[PDB]
Amino acid sequence: FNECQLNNLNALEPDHRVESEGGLIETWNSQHPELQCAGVTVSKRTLNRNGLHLPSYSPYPQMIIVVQGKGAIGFAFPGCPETFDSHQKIRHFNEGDVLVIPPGVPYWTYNTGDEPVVAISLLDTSNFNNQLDQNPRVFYLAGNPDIEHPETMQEGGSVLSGFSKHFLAQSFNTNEDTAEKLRSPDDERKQIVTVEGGLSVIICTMKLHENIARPSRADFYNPKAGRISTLNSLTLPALRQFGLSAQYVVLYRNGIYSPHWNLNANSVIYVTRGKGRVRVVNCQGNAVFDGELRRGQLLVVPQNFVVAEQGGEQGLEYVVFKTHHNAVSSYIKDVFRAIPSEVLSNSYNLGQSQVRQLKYQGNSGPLVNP
Amino acid sequence: FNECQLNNLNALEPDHRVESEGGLIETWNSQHPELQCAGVTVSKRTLNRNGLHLPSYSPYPQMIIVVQGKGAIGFAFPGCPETFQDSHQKIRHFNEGDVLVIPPGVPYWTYNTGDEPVVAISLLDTSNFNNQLDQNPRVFYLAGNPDIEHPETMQEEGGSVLSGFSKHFLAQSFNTNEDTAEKLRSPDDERKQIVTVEGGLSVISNICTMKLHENIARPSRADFYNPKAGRISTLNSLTLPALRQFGLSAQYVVLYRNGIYSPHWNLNANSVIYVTRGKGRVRVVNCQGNAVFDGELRRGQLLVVPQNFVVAEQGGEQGLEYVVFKTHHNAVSSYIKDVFRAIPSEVLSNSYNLGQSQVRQLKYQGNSGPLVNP
Amino acid sequence: FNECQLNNLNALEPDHRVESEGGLIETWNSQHPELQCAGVTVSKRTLNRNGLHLPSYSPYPQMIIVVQGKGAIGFAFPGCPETFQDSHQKIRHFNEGDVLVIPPGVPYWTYNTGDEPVVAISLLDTSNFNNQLDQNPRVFYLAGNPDIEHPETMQEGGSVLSGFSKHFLAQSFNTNEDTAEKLRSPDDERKQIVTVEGGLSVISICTMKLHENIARPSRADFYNPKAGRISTLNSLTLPALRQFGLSAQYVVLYRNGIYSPHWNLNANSVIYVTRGKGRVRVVNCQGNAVFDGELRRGQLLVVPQNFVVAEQGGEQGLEYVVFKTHHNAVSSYIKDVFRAIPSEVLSNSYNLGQSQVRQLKYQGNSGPLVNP
Ligand SMILES: [Mg+2]
Ligand SMILES: [Mg+2]
Ligand SMILES: [Mg+2]
Repeated sequence: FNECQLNNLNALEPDHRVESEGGLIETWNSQHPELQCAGVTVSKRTLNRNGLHLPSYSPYPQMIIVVQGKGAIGFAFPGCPETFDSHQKIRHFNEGDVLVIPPGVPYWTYNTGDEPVVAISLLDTSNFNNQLDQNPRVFYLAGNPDIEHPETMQEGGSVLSGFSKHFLAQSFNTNEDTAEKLRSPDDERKQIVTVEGGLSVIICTMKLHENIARPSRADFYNPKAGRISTLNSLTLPALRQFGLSAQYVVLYRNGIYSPHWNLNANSVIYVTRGKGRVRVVNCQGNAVFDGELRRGQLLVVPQNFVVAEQGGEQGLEYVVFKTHHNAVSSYIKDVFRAIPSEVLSNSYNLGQSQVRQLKYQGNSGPLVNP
Repeated sequence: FNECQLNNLNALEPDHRVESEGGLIETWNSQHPELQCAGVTVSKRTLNRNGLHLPSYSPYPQMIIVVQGKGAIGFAFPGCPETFQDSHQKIRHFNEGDVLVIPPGVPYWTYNTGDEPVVAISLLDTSNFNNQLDQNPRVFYLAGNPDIEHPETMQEEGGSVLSGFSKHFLAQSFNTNEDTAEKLRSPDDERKQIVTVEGGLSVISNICTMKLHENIARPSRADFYNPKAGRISTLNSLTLPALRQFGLSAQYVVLYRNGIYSPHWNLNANSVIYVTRGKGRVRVVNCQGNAVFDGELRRGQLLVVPQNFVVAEQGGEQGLEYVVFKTHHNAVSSYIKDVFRAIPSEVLSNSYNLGQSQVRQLKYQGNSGPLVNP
Repeated sequence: FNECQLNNLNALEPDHRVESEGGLIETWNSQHPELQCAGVTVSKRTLNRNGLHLPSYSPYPQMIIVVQGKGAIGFAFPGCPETFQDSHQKIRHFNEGDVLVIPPGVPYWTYNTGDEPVVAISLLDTSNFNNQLDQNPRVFYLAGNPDIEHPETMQEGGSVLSGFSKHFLAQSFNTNEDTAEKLRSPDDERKQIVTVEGGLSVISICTMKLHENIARPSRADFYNPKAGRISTLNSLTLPALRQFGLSAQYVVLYRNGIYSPHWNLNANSVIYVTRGKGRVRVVNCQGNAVFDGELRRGQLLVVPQNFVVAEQGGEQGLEYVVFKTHHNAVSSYIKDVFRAIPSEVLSNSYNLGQSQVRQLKYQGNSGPLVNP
């Protein structure tokens, strides 16, 4: 309605968390005007030593970024035979890798590393495919799930824990003892759990995998300000159907990201490692958000809103979740070399010496080092 | 303004009904929370012997399944010739078991060519991206003085689109006298939207050629078959391409004695259920785990199954045969039985607490089909 | 809340104006029930002699029709080959009668190259699924200090540069602070439309065509020597429009001529009378007339989707523009249908005989344009 008529943005932090015998789940309230406008909601899910996230799915696509830690995920796709014990061709993800969890598709993840895996997943709760509502939803196939988004309700069992065990028994062609097992009416290990001892194993082919970190195929490289890598439907076609792309901006010492904006896409920045200055301006040239942003914090970017950032004394590296398979952007210092001189003159009231300046002066990169 | 955020679902039956000369129109209110979460409404239509349904068009598509009866139907596609001595457009014939797709904005008339009354359940996809108006259902009649089918959209008068135009401007627009054009306002017709054509029509008695209808009933089914619980037929885009432009689909399911429809859910679509024949148990479980609906469901009722919600059905001693509307040209669903045999063995034993023995029992036991029997 | 169950529709009038040093900008309030059911809003822009509209951009696409004057428009498409001491992108000239389309987030600037004011009708497709903000319209100026063009959301207005600081800004571009400070336009009164004393000696995806003329009878598909003609510009003509879901159709209706009752199957429609006057009739699904009355040269009329619209020209004809929210809006007229429905049908339908039936099916000559 007016979801974006916001005259002030925040660097929001998780408003909910759930303890677990396997890991930890931190969620960002979905009702914050910031996330309300962009029509999304993020969730920081962490996997302790040998963490195993029990299967579940959502009525909306999920773009997840593994910043710290590594592991292995498994999809439960329909039809596709369990070519990989009859299990689907399981997948192993690494740090800096990007994945897009299809809607209504149950998924399970296991930590195959020493360091606790920390991942950030963008819940496109306003996506095309989602035909329910804004309020996020998670349907777990197992375990006794502990509410991750209390806003939805304002107990909690899996989907199997809703049918009388006699029914499942007949359905699965088994006894009732095993039936109750599926109902998990007793278990109290919450969402994530740890696999003791270890774990064996040591369209259908639409590579839903892609590492964004790989500093090989970026876009701009300025060894005094940093670089920025983008991921979209071009390299990762799959994204096309879920309409979501991301970028991993890295700002060196005082490195600056020229005032840029997003044409056809909202943005939500996530500070991974670092601390820096960030400014966002709307129509009336207002500084809707002019402050510091560092690790853990999240910042929304209202589509055409203009934003610029500079790495702090410690530096600044983050990831941006945009809502469009092929999100485009442009930095003001580029528009200049696009608009004719005489137009720039009559616009800012500058002689041709200053106009001939802004253009040919500087480099062809939004990454500037003061 | 919370839509699908619901803890309980109510099986619904016709709210309003139109009693016309040669037909009947029963419509379910769109203001029903269960339907609102689906963004659709339904309209049961019954064409009495020799009954004709006055032409009309809606700002959104419609998926209709003729359950009982037969007849002829023709659309008024602009830009299409009268190719198929009269001068009409290639008229199409429909029989029970056929799924009809009425495009948005396109006028259409239907006629019952049989002796028994025709019965079809039209799923009004008002929340389609084609309707640029609003949520409420709208029908524009070209003739007669009909009764408001969906009186909720009004919250009682009516008339064809022409009843608004004066015979003057009308007689002039269509270059005709003040008599013909005068009747074109139908200031007479008490017959309403559906009229009895005593005697019948001698005529019978790509956008133009695109196959819109198809049969979903006939045992030509090739989806899932269990000759102990039933069978399931599907009609998506892959079969009826025309659906893509309208983003819809529907399934036909038959559950024999003790027919059990193992737990399944729709990966990307709101499911509306209408029972054509039968009476059984229907369970719907959301995310919290609890059941938003558990009870008996008899023929003639309607039920909504919100997208990712998990549902399961079982037919009584008399079986269970019903039609299911799915808002998506390619609604994809899956059953838990296929999930277990999809996730690594040791991944299940750590979840619901099981062991290699009983775990290998759920992966290799029973019929690979979702239709099970006790 | 229901937004299209409009009881009575009226003729929208520009209820606002932004006086600019080198021009003027008008806008139809975006709160009108009629304009809301269509999910749009129009903005009448005028560029006096040597008038120049400062660069800007909206999160939604825009379709404009030049109803007066000539000039030039320039875009700043990200990542393009500046084919042309001075390097700028591809400038594009435009005469009157041309229909322009502005991609969202794309900065554009228009300069009047003639002496007579340049007037254009801008359609702000705010309801487009390309605008992930809200319904409220928004303009992002890359320069000057613009006033509020849409106050229905402000209840001053610098540029996206005034938001930054002359310091950081000076750094982000590498230049003295005297430069960057001006890049904020602190003491600028000229507004969004300025005058270029002496004109510009310059004027005298980066491919896809954006504008195309409409007025020309070449794009006409319905000509009635005694009632006027109709010109259509849609997806198949301008492929680019496919990505913005917008179609333009010009209507030339001579005196006493008529546009037989018809309707749009898949789209809303905003009508703007560029010249003439006449009578307009719009019937809703309830078989009633939501709108009925005179329509002069300078008014806006909303025509909901499936609604049936019929209008007869006036003494001095009636040339109006049509904005259809669909890259290829498909319309059809009642008569064209009577020539497609079996002979026996129309019969029992309205109660006619083989005479009156064959009357319409025959007498009704194939053509939406009728000259009574
Ligand atoms: Mg950024
Ligand atoms: Mg079902
Ligand atoms: Mg018109």
